Amino acid sequence: MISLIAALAVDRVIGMENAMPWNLPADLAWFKRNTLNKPVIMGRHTWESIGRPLPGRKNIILSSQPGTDDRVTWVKSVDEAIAACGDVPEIMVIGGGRVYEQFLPKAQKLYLTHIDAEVEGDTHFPDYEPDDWESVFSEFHDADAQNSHSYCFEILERR
Ligand SMILES: NC(=O)c1ccc[n+]([C@@H]2O[C@H](COP(=O)([O-])OP(=O)(O)OC[C@H]3O[C@@H](n4cnc5c(N)ncnc54)[C@H](OP(=O)(O)O)[C@@H]3O)[C@@H](O)[C@H]2O)c1
Ligand SMILES: Nc1nc(=O)c2nc(CNc3ccc(C(=O)N[C@@H](CCC(=O)O)C(=O)O)cc3)cnc2[nH]1
Ligand SMILES: [Mn+2]
Repeated sequence: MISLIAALAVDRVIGMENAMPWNLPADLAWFKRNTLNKPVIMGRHTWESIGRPLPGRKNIILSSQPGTDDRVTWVKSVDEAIAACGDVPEIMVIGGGRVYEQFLPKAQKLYLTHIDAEVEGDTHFPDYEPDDWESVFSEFHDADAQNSHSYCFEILERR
C-alpha cells in the first residue's frame, strides 16, 4: 500500500526556498519512526533539501534526468518509483508538493503533522478532499523547550 507522510503549517504550507522553516525534533522523530525500514519516494527537490540519504530506508528519487548519486535509486515516473519499491507492505511517499499531488490518488493512508505555525511558503500539501478520509489516530502536543510550536500527529485512512 502507498502512504503519504508530511508536516503541514497553516494553509497547508510545507516549504519555503527548498527548506522547512520550522524545527520540531519531536516531529522528525515521528517521521523517522514511521518511515524506518520502509522505502521512501521523494522528488528531486526534496532530495536536494534533505541533502543526504535517509539511513535505514531504501531512498527512491524521482527525476526526469539521469541520476547523480548511486547511494539512492533514481526513477523517471510514478509507476517506475512504485515498481522500484518491490514487494513491500508499505511505501512511504515523503514529498515534496509536486510528488504528493501525484501520489495522493493512489494513497491509502496519510500521516499528517498539523503544526501551529504561520509560515510564508512556496510549496503546499495537496488540497485533498476531507470526505475521502477517516481519522484513526490523533495526538496533540503543546510546545516545549525543544519544539517551538504546538503540533498534532494524525493518521487518516481512505474511507
Ligand atoms: N513539510 C514536509 O512535510 C515536506 C516534505 C517534503 C518536502 N518539503 C518541502 O517541499 C519543497 C520541495 O517540493 P517541490 O514540490 O518543490 O518539489 P518535489 O516534489 O520534491 O520535487 C519535484 C521534482 O521531482 C521530479 N519529479 C516529480 N514528479 C515526477 C515524475 N512523475 N516523473 C519524473 N520526475 C518527477 C522532478 O525532477 P526533475 O526536475 O529532475 O525532472 C521535479 O522537478 C521543499 O521546500 C521541501 O523542503 C516539505
Ligand atoms: N512529519 C513529517 N515531518 C517532516 O519534517 C517531514 N520531512 C520530510 C522531508 N524532509 C526531511 C528532512 C529531514 C529529515 C531527517 O533528517 N530525518 C531524520 C531524523 C533525525 C531524528 O530522528 O530526529 C531521519 O532519520 O528520519 C527527514 C525528512 C518529509 N515528510 C515529513 N513528514
Ligand atoms: Mn471504509
